[PDB]
Amino acid sequence: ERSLLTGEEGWRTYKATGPRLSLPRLVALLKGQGLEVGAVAEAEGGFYVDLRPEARPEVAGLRLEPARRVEGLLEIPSR
Ligand SMILES: [Cl-]
Repeated sequence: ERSLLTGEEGWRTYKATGPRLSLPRLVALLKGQGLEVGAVAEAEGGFYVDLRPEARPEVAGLRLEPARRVEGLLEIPSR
């Protein structure tokens, strides 16, 4: 399983979108849920973030979906 942001083996790229959502706020929440977080990048309509293929994330109030595609990034991905 490989990352769409970095090409890394061992990742699934999710997109994240929510009200009053930013990237640091995204990451804090994810860690707040016990998830291990890889590369992140903000995109034109939201955020991309790598989660473990095994991870089954459930943040209250946020919508988290695996990406089919990566489009309209706003920044280069990094950790
Ligand atoms: Cl499942």
